[PDB]
Amino acid sequence: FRKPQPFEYEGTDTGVVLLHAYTGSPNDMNFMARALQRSGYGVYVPLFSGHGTVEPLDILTKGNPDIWWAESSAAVAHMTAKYAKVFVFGLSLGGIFAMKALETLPGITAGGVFSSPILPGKHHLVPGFLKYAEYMNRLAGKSDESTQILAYLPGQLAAIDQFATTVAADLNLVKQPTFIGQAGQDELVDGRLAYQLRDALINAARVDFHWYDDAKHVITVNSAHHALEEDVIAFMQQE
Repeated sequence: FRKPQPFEYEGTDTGVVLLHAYTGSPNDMNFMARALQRSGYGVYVPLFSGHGTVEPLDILTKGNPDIWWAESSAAVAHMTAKYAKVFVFGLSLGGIFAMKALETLPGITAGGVFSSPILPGKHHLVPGFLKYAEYMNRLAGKSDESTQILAYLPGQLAAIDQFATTVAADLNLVKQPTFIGQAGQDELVDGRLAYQLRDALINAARVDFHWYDDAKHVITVNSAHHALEEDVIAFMQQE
């Protein structure tokens, strides 16, 4: 099994921070990052604590939203020191942190979310996590771990939501152009709620909203990802 590392591509004028999903990793962003590289952008994809090991508990015991928010904000600072212009995008978990960056951190031109409505809702992250843990354990030949996972998972999902609601409450503070991409057959979060993310952004310079009709959640990797790439790059060019 291979631990995904953080990775960076050098650019010239404009740089992009890509923040990955819960139970995900920098691999979430492999196509996207490279799409951006082919169009001359710099790209940085950090790894969130707890993520990217063979052991799913590490996410629950070594990571939390406050740590991941520090790491997101360090990743933005890395890039804003370097590039004239910096965009920040995030998938699911990473999207929350991307929107909080736009709300609270200096020096960002624009940014947005892939499949991350922010507003907490009806989600399927409990089955998703366990299924993930189940695959990872099968892979490593480690005995099921569902019981110890269920001692933490509710807790950490709660902390995520709590973090999210603060971000939702501060959506009024966003003045930047904001990209929203949402999967149209999202099996993990409630895509509906992306329309409400749209409507809450009452002070944003624009909101560029896209809906990817037949795609499941991880639209950075699945069949939507070519369209998503086109749309994100057209978004950035427009600004």
